[PDB]
Amino acid sequence: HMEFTKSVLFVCLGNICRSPIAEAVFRKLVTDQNISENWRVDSAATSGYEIGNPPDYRGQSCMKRHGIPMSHVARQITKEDFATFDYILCMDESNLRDLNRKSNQVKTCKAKIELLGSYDPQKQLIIEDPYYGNDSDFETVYQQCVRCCRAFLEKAH
Ligand SMILES: O=P(O)(O)Cc1ccccc1
Repeated sequence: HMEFTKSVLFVCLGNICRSPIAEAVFRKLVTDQNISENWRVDSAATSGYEIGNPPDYRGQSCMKRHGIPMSHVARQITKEDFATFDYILCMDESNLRDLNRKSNQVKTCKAKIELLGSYDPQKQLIIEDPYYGNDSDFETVYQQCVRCCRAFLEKAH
């Protein structure tokens, strides 16, 4: 059609709390703006710990509260992910180091690997792991993902 593709992979250690939240925050954003067709959106785990697992039910509750339904099956990052993705946006410092290790074990890294939290207007660098936190901690994570994802959509680093 002469009437009128980009990719982002959100990453944390397990792929059950934070990255699934970001992913569904970003998908909604592109979906509301009619541009989901132009975006490839996904999330993944540096580790194998959670493979096959749905998102954390505490984080799923936070998302239901905010209208945003999460359907994601935990998977571990692959070599292809680095070759196929434009951005790989991770939560914490230990994610980023682990991603960098991974990035030197592949031929082609098309991906910019970075902190999701480096798009924050409120300047909160790290999105911290709520695995041992509570619903306040999950709500804080969600809010951070909205800010960072909105800015990142606005225009990418
Ligand atoms: O999915 P996140 O946010 O990295 C937390 C997590 C969950 C399970 C195992 C390791 C880490």
